[PDB]
Amino acid sequence: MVLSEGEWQLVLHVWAKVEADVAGHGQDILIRLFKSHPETLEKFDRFKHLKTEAEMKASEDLKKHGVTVLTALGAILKKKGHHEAELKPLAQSHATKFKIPIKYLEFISEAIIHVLHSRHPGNFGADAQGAMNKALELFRKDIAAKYKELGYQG
Ligand code: HEM
Repeated sequence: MVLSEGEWQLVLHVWAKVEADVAGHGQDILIRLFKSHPETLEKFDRFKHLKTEAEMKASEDLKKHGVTVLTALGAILKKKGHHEAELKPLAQSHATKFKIPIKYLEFISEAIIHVLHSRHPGNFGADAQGAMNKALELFRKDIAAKYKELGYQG
């Protein structure tokens, strides 16, 4: 797939808002993922112990890891499709070290869209959401192909 420049503009416009509070969005997104799809929490030895939203919210390590996630994702989006180098080490660790199936990348993509829709309704209308979904679908497709080359494709 190929996004038009118009579609990237919509993606990066909303993302500029997200970057005003990377830690806060990171927390919201991972908490949404873990509440909506509790099975994903089991992939994180680091956080597996967290029982409630309240404990997740209070967790400093979890907040630090959401910054890491969104920083990495933000660097990929700003490449506007030219992300091969950024994707290689991410694919390798998530395929070989953590074993994260593509279905779980779908789940976090849904969590991202949910939080952006909640926090940025004015900059995340139907067209902006379609553009962000396309950018994330592009991301998942490219990571799936790399997974395959690496021997995983999960
Ligand atoms: C937008 C999707 C994602 C991005 C951009 C992302 C980014 C990252 C980054 C940058 C790291 C640290 C460096 C590395 O090991 O490569 C990381 C660690 C990790 N990721 Fe992801 N990730 C994503 C989705 C997921 C999902 C969906 C899961 C689990 C269901 C996951 C599980 C993990 C685990 C287990 C770690 C290690 C945590 C620790 O430090 O103990 N990731 N990810």
